[PDB]
Amino acid sequence: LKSIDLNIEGSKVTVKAGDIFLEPGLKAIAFNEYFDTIVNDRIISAHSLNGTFINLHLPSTITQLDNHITNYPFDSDELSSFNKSRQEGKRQRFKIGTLCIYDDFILTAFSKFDAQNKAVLTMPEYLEFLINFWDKINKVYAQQSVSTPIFGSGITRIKEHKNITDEDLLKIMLWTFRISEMRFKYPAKLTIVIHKDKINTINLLDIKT
Amino acid sequence: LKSIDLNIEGSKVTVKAGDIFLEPGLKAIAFNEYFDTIVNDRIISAHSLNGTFINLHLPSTITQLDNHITNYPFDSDELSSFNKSRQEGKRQRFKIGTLCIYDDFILTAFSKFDAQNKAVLTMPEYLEFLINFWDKINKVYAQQSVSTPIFGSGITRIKEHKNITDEDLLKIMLWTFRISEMRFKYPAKLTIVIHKDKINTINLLDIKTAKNG
Ligand SMILES: Nc1ncnc2c1ncn2[C@@H]1O[C@H](COP(=O)(O)OP(=O)(O)OC[C@H]2O[C@@H](n3ccnc3)[C@H](O)[C@@H]2O)[C@@H](O)[C@H]1O
Ligand SMILES: Nc1ncnc2c1ncn2[C@@H]1O[C@H](COP(=O)(O)OP(=O)(O)OC[C@H]2O[C@@H](n3ccnc3)[C@H](O)[C@@H]2O)[C@@H](O)[C@H]1O
Repeated sequence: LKSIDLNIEGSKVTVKAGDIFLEPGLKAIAFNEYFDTIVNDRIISAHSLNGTFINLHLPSTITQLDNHITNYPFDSDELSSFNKSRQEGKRQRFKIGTLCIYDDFILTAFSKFDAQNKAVLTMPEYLEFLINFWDKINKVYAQQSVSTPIFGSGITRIKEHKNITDEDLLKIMLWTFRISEMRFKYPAKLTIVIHKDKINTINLLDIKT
Repeated sequence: LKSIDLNIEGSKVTVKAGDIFLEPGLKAIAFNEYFDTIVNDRIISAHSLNGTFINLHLPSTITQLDNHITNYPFDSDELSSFNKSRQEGKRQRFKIGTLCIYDDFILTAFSKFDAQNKAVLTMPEYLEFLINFWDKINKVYAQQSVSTPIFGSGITRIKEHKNITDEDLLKIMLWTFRISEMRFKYPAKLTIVIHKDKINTINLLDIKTAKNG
């Protein structure tokens, strides 16, 4: 599958097949509303990018990742509620779309956590995430390369849209980025990375044309 | 071009120039989070459709509209907070997208109210309104005609997007309607009405492309 370059209001967006961990430069990884780091059968799934990052791709150790999040200078505006009775995992919730920068990784609070489904969003929350994320990346990383996977196409359950396709999520990513970037003179330089294992599942012809 | 029919995932959506008040059938009108009805220089503007509705197009009187809202069977999950201290206007807030049906009008809680800016939304709240509104309309008014104006293209200030174009809001309406309707076997039959005075600011051929998402 050949990379495609889209002209979106003067700005180039690239959609390519590959492996997010091989991208040079900033790489976005979806964490949850707690920035959880425990990978097991109850909290973060090793089948997710959040889990694969922790298991196989950290800058150093889990301890150092935990300390980085604990000591990170979050704005007070980014703190949401505190979940005092949570029996396992972290307790501070963060507002959807919040970033935590760690070397060449943009960690972001993407899904909300639920015991049974682990990763849930409503469709309005999915759109809120995207606008908040794109607005932050276009402010802080103007004119810089940022690579992202297709948000929401893993284990996340988007309420009432359980079988939304990867292609439809990619289209939502593209028009929400267009909305965000239209108010910035110099947006981020976005690349969306489709996992090579899923390339023939995604019909890119709608996107390309 | 004054009118186009779009095939959005198997369902016809019409976009046309016209006057919402002449539509036969259900007509959506954007009210605010309180369903306010006072039209003056402080609360609802007569320049808005909310105001033109109240001033010129009610089923009967303002008193009967107020009673209708007061006695309406809202569900518990549609209530937001109560603004005990508000000095003018209604005090019960409703969740964005809440509907109040009144004869052939779908009144909906669209913008949030600010003393100074009067009508405000963030862009996430605008998208949440649209998804919530289309989901409600597609559930309750499946296979029925529903006409809407271009939401947000009047006096509403969408934070950080003060000059977003009517065409871009129309495309957002179409993209979000497609997302909503893709989960319903029989969606509402949507018509979006562009005011005859603004049709030349919208290229309906550009608009056709949004049927693909
Ligand atoms: N190397 C690689 N290169 C490029 N693409 C890759 C890839 N490997 C996989 N893909 C694909 O990328 C897309 C996104 O995958 P993710 O797994 O990020 O799913 P997503 O639904 O966005 O988020 C999951 C949410 O669940 C939370 N959670 C809760 C419990 N455990 C996790 C998380 O904290 C998060 O919030 C999918 O298409 C994956 O195949
Ligand atoms: N006959 C007609 N046929 C068809 N199109 C017509 C039309 N006449 C006007 N148009 C156009 O329709 C679009 C939408 O117009 P609206 O005025 O509804 O603007 P909107 O920004 O969506 O909402 C305003 C929000 O401010 C709140 N508010 C606060 C104080 N006063 C009001 C309200 O409660 C609401 O929440 C614009 O393009 C109008 O030209």
